[PDB]
Amino acid sequence: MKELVEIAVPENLVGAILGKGGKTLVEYQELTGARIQISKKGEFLPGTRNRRVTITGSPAATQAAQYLISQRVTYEQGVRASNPQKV
RNA sequence: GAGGACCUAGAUCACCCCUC
Repeated sequence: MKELVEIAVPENLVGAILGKGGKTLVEYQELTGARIQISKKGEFLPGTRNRRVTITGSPAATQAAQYLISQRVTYEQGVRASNPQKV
């Protein structure tokens, strides 16, 4: 556990942790007490289309935050790998 | 808070910044 954790979340997947108007992101912050900061649009890790997600706070809060987010991204991937994409 | 900027083939953009 550290006070600042970073994850790289594919761009087409980042909106899942942001949510409508950012209401999900805000939710995870209220629930964990940690601050989640996502890179600005168009800003990705070099040589990729992954947005940088920066989590900060107490070690316990940054770890819960990092876990719920990754869990959230992993949940999404599954649903997207099982179900048909609406268009 | 609300406009805006910044990116958008689809798969959510808060925070920061600007204006009030």
